[PDB]
Amino acid sequence: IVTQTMKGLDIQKVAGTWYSLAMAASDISLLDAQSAPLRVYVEELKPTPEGDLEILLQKWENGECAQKKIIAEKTKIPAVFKIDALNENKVLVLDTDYKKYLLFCMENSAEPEQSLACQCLVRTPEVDDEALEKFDKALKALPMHIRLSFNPTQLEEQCHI
Amino acid sequence: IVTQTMKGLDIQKVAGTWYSLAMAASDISLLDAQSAPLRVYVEELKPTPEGDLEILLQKWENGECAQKKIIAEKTKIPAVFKIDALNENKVLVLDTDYKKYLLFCMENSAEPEQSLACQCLVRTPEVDDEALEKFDKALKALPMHIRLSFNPTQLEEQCHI
Ligand SMILES: CC1=C(/C=C/C(C)=C/C=C/C(C)=C\C(=O)O)C(C)(C)CCC1
Ligand SMILES: CC1=C(/C=C/C(C)=C/C=C/C(C)=C\C(=O)O)C(C)(C)CCC1
Repeated sequence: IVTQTMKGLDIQKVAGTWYSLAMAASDISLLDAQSAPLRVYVEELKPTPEGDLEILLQKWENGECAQKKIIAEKTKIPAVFKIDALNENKVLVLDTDYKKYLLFCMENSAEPEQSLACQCLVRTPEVDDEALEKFDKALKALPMHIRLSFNPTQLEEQCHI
Repeated sequence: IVTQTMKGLDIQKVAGTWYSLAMAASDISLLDAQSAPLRVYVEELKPTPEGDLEILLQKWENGECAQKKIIAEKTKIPAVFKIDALNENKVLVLDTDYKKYLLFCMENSAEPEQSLACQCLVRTPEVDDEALEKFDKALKALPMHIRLSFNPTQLEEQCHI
């Protein structure tokens, strides 16, 4: 569904702290509630020597903000990883400069229209218009129906409260 | 995929304590590890007045056994519920006597061959052959490739260690 991947990515380079500045889903319900399925906040990204992608993220669950740790296994394509689970789910890195922003999407494979959410990761808790634009441009073709945006205050808060 | 549902079920009646005596999946990887995707242990089932199905279960995660709480929303069919999440996943109650055992399956809808696990819930931490048989019979048509069985000792242990 996602027809953008960035060429010649250096996954080890996207290691560190990230701020989920914004997010978008193809179905309102994927992000609607606080406990909505794909409403996750990225704490940090750590690539493993083997070239896999460990993701740290907060997630509102059962009444309170819960930390979570995920492993996305590399595949033959550098910018595409698969996180270990049910129904099959692929992570795609669309574009990044390693030091400012990162656009990446997650889709459940088959005919994922009933599965796709993208985020705009930034390094600092500032609103980066330049980044927001590339996000908005990237999603332009994408069949998104919900879009969230967070402010610096919220970004320095657990689960962006 | 699952062509067995039990007629005239009384969901309020399946409330209480349950022991996951055994489990089966259509893909070895759904149950292979300790951290395998569908390797969940049922603590108890609580139906809500509205007719929904709250499931309590343990799950080995990130190195230790974690408690988890799930809500399966009723649908027009009494024995079929949908738990609130990504990729779409349906819970089916195949057969039960409320007081001894419960057979129920979980499948991700579409062409779920890459999605189906069933369990044999019992009320006591004893091995119930009668129950095991109905489980084994029910699964007979089902394309299962992994099957686990737990002993009383394990059943009185968190995450069946
Ligand atoms: C949607 C989405 C992402 C995936 C989140 C996932 C797949 C989290 C895993 C959660 C776990 C294992 C369980 C749970 O939430 O209960 C990532 C950050 C990759 C990219 C931005 C969009
Ligand atoms: C497979 C399976 C079941 C489903 C388990 C589910 C769907 C658990 C939810 C887990 C959560 C929300 C997240 C996680 O594991 O990270 C039930 C007990 C219905 C019936 C027996 C087979």
